[PDB]
Amino acid sequence: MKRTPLFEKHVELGAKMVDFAGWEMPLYYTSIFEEVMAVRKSVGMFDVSHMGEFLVKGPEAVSFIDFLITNDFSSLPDGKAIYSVMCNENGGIIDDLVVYKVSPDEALMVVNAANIEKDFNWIKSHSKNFDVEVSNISDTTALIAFQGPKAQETLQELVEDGLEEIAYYSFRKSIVAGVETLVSRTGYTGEDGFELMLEAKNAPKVWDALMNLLRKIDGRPAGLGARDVCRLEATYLLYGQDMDENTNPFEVGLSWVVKLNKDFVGKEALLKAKEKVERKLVALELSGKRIARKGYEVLKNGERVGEITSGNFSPTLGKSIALALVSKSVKIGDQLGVVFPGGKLVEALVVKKPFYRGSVRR
Ligand SMILES: Nc1nc2c(c(=O)[nH]1)N[C@@H](CNc1ccc(C(=O)N[C@@H](CCC(=O)O)C(=O)O)cc1)CN2
Repeated sequence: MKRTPLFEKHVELGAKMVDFAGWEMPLYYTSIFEEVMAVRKSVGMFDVSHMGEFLVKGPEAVSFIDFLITNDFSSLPDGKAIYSVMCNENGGIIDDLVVYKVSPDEALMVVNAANIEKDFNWIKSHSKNFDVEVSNISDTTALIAFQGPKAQETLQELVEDGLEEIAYYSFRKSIVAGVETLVSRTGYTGEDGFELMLEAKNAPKVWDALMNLLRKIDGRPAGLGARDVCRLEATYLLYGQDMDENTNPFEVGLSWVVKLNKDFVGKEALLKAKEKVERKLVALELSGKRIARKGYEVLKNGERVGEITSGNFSPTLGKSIALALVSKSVKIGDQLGVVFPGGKLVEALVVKKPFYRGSVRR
């Protein structure tokens, strides 16, 4: 498996490893529940260096990104980031990501681990008519997510500039524990928090410095297990599970990141699509302690209406929760059925999204 520059720290911390997207990563250190609670109560530090970072440099950096992503990057001002999706010619979703508008001549794209290759190949094969140079800097870049309601007050004493001045989905180059670091007020938890992008070689010392602070305010380093529970609770999508090239943004509740008034790949296909939105992604709350897995059929009074995309147990709500891609006719309040292995039916209630929202801003 692949190992991030923090692998050794995770091993010395006694974490249980799991194979995620080809990477040897920590599922949890102590326990998934405990780590989710650190995120929900104080702060949870995540090693997310398995994700990829692409660099776009050149006079037409803005318009290139604007051509590739569904969201409006052309209007973003320096130091602003934007969550978006990338579609193919048919409106299918290649990946979801975050792009940073450093300046008119430079942007940073951060994508999902399992899609680094596919994304980079797709991005590079579309640079031809743009005055830009695209490069993958993943191999030497690390990324750390410091999430939690106490994240800011805790991280601050190691950062040279005022964190308070960084607005939600905004970033700024700064020094953290003595090293050049891009600090953005972003996250995948639904709580307030930050993401620290830095040179892989400096990851160990930044992580060690931060760990010293965590023990002091009762925080915890957190694994992918907690990362998955927190994002599902926050109701953020997971590419490959809740969406893929066989779903368009409209079917998975991401219409808001699609601006049809500008030009981009998949635009024409999306115009037609939005006129016929037949599927939707709904939030379910199941009876029992069993966890639904992707692919389980979802029924309504005996008739199939879709399938599970993501499942997990929410300690915050104390319920088995899940996301499901179902027919347009499914409504909030419906009593559905999830078929578990062996035809075992499990009741589920369609509830309003998102399941939970913490201290995350804006
Ligand atoms: N760097 C960064 N980049 C990433 C991820 C990350 O983990 N951090 N993970 C993948 C993308 N997944 C998401 C999904 C949702 C959000 C998110 O934050 N959503 C808010 C956005 C609000 C807004 O833009 O105003 C919401 O309410 O829907 C962030 C990353 C790929 N790139």
